Amino acid sequence: TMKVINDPIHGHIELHPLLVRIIDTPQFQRLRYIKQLGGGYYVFPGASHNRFEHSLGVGYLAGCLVHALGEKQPELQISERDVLCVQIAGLCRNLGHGPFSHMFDGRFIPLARPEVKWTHEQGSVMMFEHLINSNGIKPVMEQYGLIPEEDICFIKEQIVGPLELWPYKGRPENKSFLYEIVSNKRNGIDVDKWDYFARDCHHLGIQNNFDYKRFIKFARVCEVDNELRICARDKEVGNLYDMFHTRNSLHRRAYQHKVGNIIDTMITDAFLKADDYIEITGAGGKKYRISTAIDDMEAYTKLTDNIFLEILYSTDPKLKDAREILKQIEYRNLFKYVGETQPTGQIKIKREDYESLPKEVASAKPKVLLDVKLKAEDFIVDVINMDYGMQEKNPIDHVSFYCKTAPNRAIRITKNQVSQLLPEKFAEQLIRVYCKKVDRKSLYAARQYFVQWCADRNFTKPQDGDVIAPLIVPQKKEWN
Amino acid sequence: TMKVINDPIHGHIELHPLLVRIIDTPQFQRLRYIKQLGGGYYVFPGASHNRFEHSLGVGYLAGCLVHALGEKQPELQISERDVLCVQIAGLCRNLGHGPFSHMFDGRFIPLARPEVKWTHEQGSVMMFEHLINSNGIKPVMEQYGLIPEEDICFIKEQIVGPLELWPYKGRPENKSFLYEIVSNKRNGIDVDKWDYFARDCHHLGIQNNFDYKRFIKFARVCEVDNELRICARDKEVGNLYDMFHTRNSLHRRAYQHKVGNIIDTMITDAFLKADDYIEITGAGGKKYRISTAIDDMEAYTKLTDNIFLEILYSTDPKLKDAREILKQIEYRNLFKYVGETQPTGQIKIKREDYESLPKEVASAKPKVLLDVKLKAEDFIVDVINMDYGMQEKNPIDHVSFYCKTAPNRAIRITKNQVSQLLPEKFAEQLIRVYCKKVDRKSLYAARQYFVQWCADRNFTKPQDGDVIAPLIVPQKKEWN
Amino acid sequence: TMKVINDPIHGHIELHPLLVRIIDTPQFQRLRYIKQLGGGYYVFPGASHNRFEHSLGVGYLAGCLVHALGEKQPELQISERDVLCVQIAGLCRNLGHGPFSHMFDGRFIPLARPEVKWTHEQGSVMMFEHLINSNGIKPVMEQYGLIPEEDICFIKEQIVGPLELWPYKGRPENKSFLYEIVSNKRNGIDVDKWDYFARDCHHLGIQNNFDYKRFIKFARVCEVDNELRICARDKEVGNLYDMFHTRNSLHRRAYQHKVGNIIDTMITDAFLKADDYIEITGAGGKKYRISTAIDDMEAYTKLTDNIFLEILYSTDPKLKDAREILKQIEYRNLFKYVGETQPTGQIKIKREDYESLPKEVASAKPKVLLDVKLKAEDFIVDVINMDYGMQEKNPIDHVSFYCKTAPNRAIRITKNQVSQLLPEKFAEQLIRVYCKKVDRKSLYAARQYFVQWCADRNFTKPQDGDVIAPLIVPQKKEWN
Amino acid sequence: TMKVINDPIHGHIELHPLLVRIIDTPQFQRLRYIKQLGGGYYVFPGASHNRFEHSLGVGYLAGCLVHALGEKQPELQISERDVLCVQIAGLCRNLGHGPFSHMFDGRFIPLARPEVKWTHEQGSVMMFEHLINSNGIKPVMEQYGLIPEEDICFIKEQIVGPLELWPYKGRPENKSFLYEIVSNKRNGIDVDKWDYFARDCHHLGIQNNFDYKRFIKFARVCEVDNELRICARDKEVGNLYDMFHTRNSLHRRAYQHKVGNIIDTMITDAFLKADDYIEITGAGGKKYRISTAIDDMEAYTKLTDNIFLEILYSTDPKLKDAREILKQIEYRNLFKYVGETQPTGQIKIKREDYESLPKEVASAKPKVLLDVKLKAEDFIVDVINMDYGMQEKNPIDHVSFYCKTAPNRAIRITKNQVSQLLPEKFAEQLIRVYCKKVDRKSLYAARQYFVQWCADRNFTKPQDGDVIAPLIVPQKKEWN
Ligand SMILES: Nc1nc2c(ncn2[C@H]2C[C@H](O)[C@@H](COP(=O)(O)OP(=O)(O)OP(=O)(O)O)O2)c(=O)[nH]1
Ligand SMILES: Nc1nc2c(ncn2[C@H]2C[C@H](O)[C@@H](COP(=O)(O)OP(=O)(O)OP(=O)(O)O)O2)c(=O)[nH]1
Ligand SMILES: Nc1nc2c(ncn2[C@H]2C[C@H](O)[C@@H](COP(=O)(O)OP(=O)(O)OP(=O)(O)O)O2)c(=O)[nH]1
Ligand SMILES: Nc1nc2c(ncn2[C@H]2C[C@H](O)[C@@H](COP(=O)(O)OP(=O)(O)OP(=O)(O)O)O2)c(=O)[nH]1
Ligand SMILES: [Mg+2]
Ligand SMILES: [Mg+2]
Ligand SMILES: [Mg+2]
Ligand SMILES: [Mg+2]
Repeated sequence: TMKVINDPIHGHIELHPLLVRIIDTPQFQRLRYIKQLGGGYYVFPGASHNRFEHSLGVGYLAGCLVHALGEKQPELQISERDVLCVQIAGLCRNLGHGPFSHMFDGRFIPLARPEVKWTHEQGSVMMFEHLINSNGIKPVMEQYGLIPEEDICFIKEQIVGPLELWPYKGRPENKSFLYEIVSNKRNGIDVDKWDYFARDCHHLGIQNNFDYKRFIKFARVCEVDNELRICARDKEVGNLYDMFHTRNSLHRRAYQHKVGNIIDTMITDAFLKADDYIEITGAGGKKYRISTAIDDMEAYTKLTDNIFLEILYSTDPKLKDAREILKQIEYRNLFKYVGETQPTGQIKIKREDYESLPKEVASAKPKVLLDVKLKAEDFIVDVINMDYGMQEKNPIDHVSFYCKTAPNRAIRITKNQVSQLLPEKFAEQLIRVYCKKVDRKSLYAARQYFVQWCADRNFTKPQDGDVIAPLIVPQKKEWN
Repeated sequence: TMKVINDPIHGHIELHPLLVRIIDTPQFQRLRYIKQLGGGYYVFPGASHNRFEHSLGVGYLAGCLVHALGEKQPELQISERDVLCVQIAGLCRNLGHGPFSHMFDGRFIPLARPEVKWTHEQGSVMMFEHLINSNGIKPVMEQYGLIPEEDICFIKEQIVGPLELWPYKGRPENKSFLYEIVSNKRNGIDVDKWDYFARDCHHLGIQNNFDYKRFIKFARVCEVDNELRICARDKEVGNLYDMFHTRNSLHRRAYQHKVGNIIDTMITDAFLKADDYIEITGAGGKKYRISTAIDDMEAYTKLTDNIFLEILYSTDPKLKDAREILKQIEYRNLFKYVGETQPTGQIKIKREDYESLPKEVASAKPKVLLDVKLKAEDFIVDVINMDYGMQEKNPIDHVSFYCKTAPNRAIRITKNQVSQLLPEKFAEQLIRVYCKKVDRKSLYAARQYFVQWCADRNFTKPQDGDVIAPLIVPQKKEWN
Repeated sequence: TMKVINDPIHGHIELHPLLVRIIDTPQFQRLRYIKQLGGGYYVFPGASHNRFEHSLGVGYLAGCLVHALGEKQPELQISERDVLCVQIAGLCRNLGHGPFSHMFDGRFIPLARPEVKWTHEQGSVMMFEHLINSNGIKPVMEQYGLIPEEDICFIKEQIVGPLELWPYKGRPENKSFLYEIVSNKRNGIDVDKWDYFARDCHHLGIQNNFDYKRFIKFARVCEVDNELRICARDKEVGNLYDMFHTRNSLHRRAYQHKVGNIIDTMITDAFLKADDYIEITGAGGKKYRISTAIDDMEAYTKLTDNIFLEILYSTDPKLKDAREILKQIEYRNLFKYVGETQPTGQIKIKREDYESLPKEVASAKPKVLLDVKLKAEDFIVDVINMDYGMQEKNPIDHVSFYCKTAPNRAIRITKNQVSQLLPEKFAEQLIRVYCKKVDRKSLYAARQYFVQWCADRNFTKPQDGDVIAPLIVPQKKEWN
Repeated sequence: TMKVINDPIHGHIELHPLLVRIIDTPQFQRLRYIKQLGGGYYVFPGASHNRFEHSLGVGYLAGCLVHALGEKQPELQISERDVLCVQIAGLCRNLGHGPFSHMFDGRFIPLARPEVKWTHEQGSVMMFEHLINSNGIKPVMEQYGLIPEEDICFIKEQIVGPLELWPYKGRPENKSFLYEIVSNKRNGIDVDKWDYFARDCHHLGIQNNFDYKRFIKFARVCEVDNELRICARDKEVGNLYDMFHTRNSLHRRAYQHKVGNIIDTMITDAFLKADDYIEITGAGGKKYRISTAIDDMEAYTKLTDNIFLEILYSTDPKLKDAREILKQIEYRNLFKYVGETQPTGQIKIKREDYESLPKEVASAKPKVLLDVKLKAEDFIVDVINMDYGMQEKNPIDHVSFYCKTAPNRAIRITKNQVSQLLPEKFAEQLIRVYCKKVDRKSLYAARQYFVQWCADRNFTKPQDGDVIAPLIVPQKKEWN
């Protein structure tokens, strides 16, 4: 009442007792045991940080922004009840994360449970509900002036969007700007991003191109289309674009690091192999698989990065195959990266097609002499979609600006007004190919398959293609 | 033996005694009295740093890179003599800078001496010669194993390019890579840039996305077209593009800051007004103007940021007009910024046309009722060319890469291979308009003139145009 | 060739392949799963870093120092074989650490196994041997020019001192300075400290008073008493004292943080409760307790922070008591801190007396009316010894200096020469008292017991004593 | 409304328009032309920062603390008028500084004008009055709710203490805590210190021992002796001591750097030589010396670091001696540092003492064979007093603390309660000796004079004494 926590990114963070009550629960504390960057820690030893510290940061920044708007614009009638709700959403948006974070909902669940559609945000809402009910938080909310029925809705809406005009039941259109702060559905500019840019750079040893503190200073609320929305100062438009650039740097350099991804792939492989044999106790003593733990929050509370070690230390013969894979990670005996390429023209690769791609690479017949012949099962093909968070769309088209001369009047800024250099399209795809067989002979073969395949599909020439496949590259005139 | 200097960017820098001898001279120490960012200090109070500290940083980094290549590749046969020559060029490349740095050669000299063609690099070569001769350095160079005739040529060549087939007399083609380090004519990737990105961000409070230390680690020398050149690792290509992005961020945010530029303009105005009256004593007691001090290095040694204060504290009635302008800077009564716009389509603006542009803006007739009428003299129009340092050209097309699989074999990477998102053209122009009359009524008028002019010229719509000129904007269809 | 690892403290670290081979093993990778600061992470959310990253840092710095001495002093005849051996010791010095680091050897093992005398360094030597033998490293050592018999001895000796005139068989007296780098028995000034000062501050959000990079620049090897030792430049003496100040600041603020220590205590409690029931498989399928895992390295490889979760998620009724304690940690239902005090005059507290101390506090009869009566079992008393690493001794008396005027002649600098302000003794004791019963009534009682006990024992007055025990404090004249 | 300034230490600083009006004046802007660390810049190239940026930082922090207290304790009845007054005092505390900062009032004025007693704080008060009157600020103060008569008094009192039972007319005793923030007379803990610790380390490349942000969080106002005073939390006592430690590190390492001080001395020498010949115009066209410029604020406004260059570029024969000294600085031909020593026992050196000391060193007869004989005029002796800002006194004895258990009740914490290690006395004296004759023969002689003198006076043995005076050191038994 009220507690101070020291954060290496933000310094000294003040937390309201209600917030601290939420934090001090198994459901929140679970976050301590999940790595923010998953397998990236294996590539970047600095990235040891967990979801928990990030969540504090997100909660803190959400507080900063909402308070700043209140001081600048008292007419907005922001209340402490409003501030706490926004901060709670900030703290709890990452609650739903599974072991190794994005690996879990990004790779494992889709392969393990194709029938189901699941996301960590869906998990965060379920976990939040479980957190409140199991630990008697509603009385505490009431004690500090929150109205649980309205406010819990409001918190969940911030995390996951409308639960099903104005589509939100948590707050009226008058308070629309509040929905922008923690997870920005409209344009993706939100405090969650700011904390992780700063936190990940700090731990990775990389550097950030976006200043979040500056953005808060120049933020204003203006009426847009009978909605009150956060508006950025016109000057700051370049800085917004920088934010997205920074995001893409990080994703290319770290989140989508080629080796880091392969490790995530291998961990997923082990999980699939262990999935039937692992048993996690849920509410009522019911037993769940790693894949089905998402169905019961009590089970899910106990599901964390720890599973990795549980599998690794297991003596059970049923788990032997899963155990071997993790062991290969420890020895650094990884699947081998062959190459990266890009689709040409307007072509994009559909999700359905992903399964067929390894077969496609094996099918290519390079015009070369090969000692050994690879198989579709031997290859791994990873497709990565890089974008400004709106897929093809430009997020800044969806941002609102104001000018120094008339702060109250919102305006729109087109891409042409900022720069002619900026891209026509804001999304592109990367294709990475790996070979499961690591022998020198197998690797040489894989390169030939890969470069031929790139040529066959009219994909962009690999950068090292001249060196890895000198015989294959001359055949394609376009490559020269 | 070695002196150690502590640098906030680089930590502890070791300097060879020969280097220290060069540093401890009037000509080098002059750099202490010239602000790195000129008028930017008035916008950014952190940017108090001077050319001197930057030069040390450049010298140090040059040493780092050349040493690294020597340790990695002893076959290159790099010698200490080579190392010292590269470092001396690094230290002395900024020697030529005038008061307020780029303002002096960027703005003042062109207006004061249109007939002459001058650059600070020209000045650095002249100043270096003067430094060596006045302080008896050549014996010291010999004492440490340098051959002055060959080496002084080599140093000057690094600073300013060939002094007029291999075009350099300082070193043979086998040593070509050395010419890449301090000033890179071919692609602009050099240590001078790296130090200032780091140093300027540190002092400004901004942050950058280029890691120079990483670049050194991955640098290699490979044969390219019967030349030995520094080559980047293929992976690092994204980081190279990031370096240029970072450079553009800095330029937009700081080097070309709208208010900082206006102050530079005002300072230049004062210099022009004072130019006839100020006298600087040169060799033999000859007297020079601020504008002609570049002709005599002895005069130029004494020409620094100090001139600004000399004018400001002057009691001479002849200097009164110049003095007033500087006084207005102190009071913060500055010329007022009206707007920024961009040319469209094919159109580009030639240097010769610059004089014409203020008259053009006055000539526009808005079609809105105006209390007051402005004149060409009233306006200032500043044209800024933003590029990747190669004008229209893409610098990465002029970079050489190597691959992990064959470190010795250099390769070329096209833009398509890196990204589809990257720009088709790498240069653009910004037009900024300022009004000399600062009253509210004049400022309103200037905006109308400006927006109408943009419409007339088919320039891009100003971002705040709707707010500043609501009546003018509807007329242009293209702006809707 | 060399692998590069990016470290947020050190930037880009180059690792020799022999080093990488050692790193990529279960035994080394185990370090990924042990928190550097143990329970401190629960107090400091930034301190998520593990032993693994710290070990890389130690290895890197060891390399730096040895290389620097080689470059500065070729006459020392340092070899690559020497460099690799020093680096291997640096990397493997932390190999022996148990779950939660110092908690394990600091608290758990002494309570669980009073008969045995054990330290993590002893463990590191055993683990290193196990690592080499299990993974066939000796051939690899031979391949890179190491002599395993001589060099393995050398490595172990650096870690743990002489394995039992010159007492070391790993290297002769001419190479004595090498033994100073990784673990300094004489002074405690070593690279292991430097990395953790920088790494812990970075993660904790604290700041560091010692510059290790500067120290390396000014380090020299000189003959001292017929031994070659690393010597500091005379100027740097103040910085050395600062290093120790920094160490103390960290220890009081973070390593010995009152809440962090209590968490470590609780975790230890849980371990003791679980010890009989947990079974860890060792070599030959033998089964070990948490306490006995140190006897078998195969068992020990699998013993990590993971145990904490294993206990927490356990359904076994035998583990219920242990499980509850960890659950209380999650809810933040911790033992409560009562006060800190210091012994006065001659007095110091012997290790044997520690068992007695809780009873002593319960025995005190404060002159205040108490509704509830506490028992010896209710109290926890923690005795912490704070010193400059030499107990009562001043470490700088055991440092050798050289002067700019004669860099080869070692000299000695007394405390009086540096400062009159420096402490007469370099060691002191802190006593912290906690209450296991957390109710408000119990806590009030515990404070009265504690302050009375301080008065009885003639200990220093608690800082908050006037407020927590207003009735007790007037009785002691010395306090009033 | 608010202007935003970007500060590398503090990030984005909001400034009230009233504050901006004050800032945008010749009197404030003058601070841009005075180096914070004076001659230190010549030793540390990073330390290019000026008083101006520091002042903004002080103003900003003052605002932070006063706002924080208001939010935490509304009962205090702090008003915007109060906040602005405190900020104005923060901004203007450094207004009085002369060229090269402490050199000017520390060295030059005492030598030039021994009759007068002057400090920069006196200057700041005079300058502030001049700033307000010349630029018509009072109406602006009135416009924003200040009462000039009361508030100007309040501002001056904060800067310089009582202008002549409650001694202040600017605010009543209930508002006593406000006087603590900008300049703390009673204990020296104030925002001015916090900004410079952070700013100087950042520029220097050194690092901080004190967290100011944390201190603000834990600051509270409590009644002490019928006064309301800022009180620190009991826990933070160690950190307070650390703040003073940090201050001493900086002073020994940088502010009192031996070479930096000598440069300051040389600059002072030049000033004294130039003093009669330089003329600075004052109000009404009156002419002043450098030494008498402090008498007229109009003259003083134009007196800055620029003077150094004015002397250096002067052609006047009268200035030739002054000019030569500055030229010697450029060439790095400095007076040579001989040694440092300390007085022993109770002995202390009085200010009157200083003039005699060079003669005393010349008088010593080492009786070692000497080629040359030095004279009193040849030596320079610099006496430096290092303390916790209270001379002999412990500042923490003059701090007030509160406890978590009773936040409203202030308490006192004695040195014995924090640590037994802390010193009994908090002040010590350093004596540095320099020789004006730089030749090798002269330098050897000076060392002998110096070490003999240390022996004669029973001063502490110099650290390098054994090496510099091997014959002299054996004579003193106490040293051996
Ligand atoms: N930077 C810094 N952080 C600290 C220091 N001491 C503690 N911390 C960190 C640890 C926590 O994340 C945060 C708050 O810790 P505290 O020690 O102030 O809280 P604690 O609950 O132990 O004390 P309290 O309950 O108020 O008596 O600050 C310090 O001296 N410096
Ligand atoms: N600071 C920084 N670190 C990076 C970047 N990319 C990777 N790293 C880190 C991750 C690793 O700790 C270390 C080396 O990563 P690399 O991708 O350069 O090595 P990798 O083995 O993946 O590639 P290679 O075997 O050289 O093809 O540097 C980057 O752009 N910036
Ligand atoms: N978990 C935990 N860690 C501690 C404690 N005391 C110190 N540490 C941490 C601080 C450093 O990050 C690390 C240093 O341990 P090492 O075995 O590497 O060095 P050593 O034990 O010699 O510590 P020292 O040299 O005295 O700092 O241990 C403690 O009570 N608990
Ligand atoms: N970190 C950072 N600082 C900036 C940037 N642009 C400007 N600054 C600094 C320079 C100043 O100290 C401060 C404010 O400069 P601005 O350009 O934001 O204000 P200005 O008065 O020029 O614009 P205004 O009159 O409000 O339209 O922030 C930026 O993009 N990043
Ligand atoms: Mg020196
Ligand atoms: Mg690799
Ligand atoms: Mg402005
Ligand atoms: Mg002070």
